[PDB]
Amino acid sequence: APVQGIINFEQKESNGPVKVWGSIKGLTEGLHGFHVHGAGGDLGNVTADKDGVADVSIEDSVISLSGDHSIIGRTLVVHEKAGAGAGSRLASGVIGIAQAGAGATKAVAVLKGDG
Repeated sequence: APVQGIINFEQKESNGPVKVWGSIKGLTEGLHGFHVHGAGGDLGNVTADKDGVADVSIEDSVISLSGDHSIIGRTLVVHEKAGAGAGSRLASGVIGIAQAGAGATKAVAVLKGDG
């Protein structure tokens, strides 16, 4: 699709905070809803510039890469429609494991839309 991105997740310790970073390209200029599908995975909004590129760099302590609240295998979603509220046009990708063990974990979501 036009909308593409790579988002990385990193966690040092079981309950420790999760670093989320990467970039999403092919977006319309403005704010885009950004979250893990389902409960307990709101990652706020990402801002796409005039080139349609949104650089992402956040830390969140609600999400995790281990335990029952683990986002591993869940779907990461960005709303292609700018601005808050609902939207059915999504770029998305499953959060996959990159590295794991002993305590530390890394994951990657490849975001792809349609167009």
